[PDB]
Amino acid sequence: TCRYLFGGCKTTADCCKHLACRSDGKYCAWDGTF
Repeated sequence: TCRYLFGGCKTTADCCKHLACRSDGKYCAWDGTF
């Protein structure tokens, strides 16, 4: 269970396997890909 880009998050572990909860607005956003 996770969220996607701009997903209201409080931590990086709160997003999916690609997003990154950035502290700049507590939002999950992925960066590039693997």
